[PDB]
This record gives sequence, C-alpha cells and structure tokens, in this order.
Amino acid sequence: GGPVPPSTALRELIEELVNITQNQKAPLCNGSMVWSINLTAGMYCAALESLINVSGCSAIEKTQRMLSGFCPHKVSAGQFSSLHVRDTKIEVAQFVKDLLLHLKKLFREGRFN
Repeated sequence: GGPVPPSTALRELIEELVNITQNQKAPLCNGSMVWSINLTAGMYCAALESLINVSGCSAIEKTQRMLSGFCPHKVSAGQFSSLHVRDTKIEVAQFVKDLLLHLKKLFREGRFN
C-alpha cells in the first residue's frame, strides 16, 4: 500500500560502516581480537555481542546499538552460560570491516528485515 521502502536507512549503514572500516592502518581500540562475525544468518547479535565487550573507545558504540536493534536476541555485558561463543579470534579491524561486509550486503540486497 505504501511506496518504496526507506532508502535513507541504507545510507546510514553504508556511511557508518564505511567510516568504521575506512580507518587508518591501526585496528579498533587496540587491535583487541574478538569472536568473528556469523554472517551466516544471525550475525547481528554476533557483532553486537563481540563489540559490546569493547571498552575505552565509544567510537563503534554507535554501530553496536544500531546492531542490537536488529540483534534477534540478548547479548550485553556478562550474560552467557552456554560456552558456545569461543570459535575464531580475529583482529577488531578486520572484524569491523566484516561487519560492514555482511551488513551492507544485507541492507543493500533488501534482506535486512
């Protein structure tokens, strides 16, 4: 019943993720690795759960919150008892970039939901 979807919402994830990924050679904060994203499906809660651990930056926090809004679950500070989070540790730099990868591919493909 309504015209095309909100395109502005796309430019948001595009410029934001492009900004974080378009950073100097130095990684995020201090190159603190984290549990690689799960671009497979529920990658939102993934990047949110790993990024939430960040402390002393507040630069990515924006992407964190915006990611939570979609995160199909709960993942904050100290709230895990499954022991199914440890898998592959990757540099926060490549981490963010990957986040931009899947995120842009989703919001762009139209399967952002």
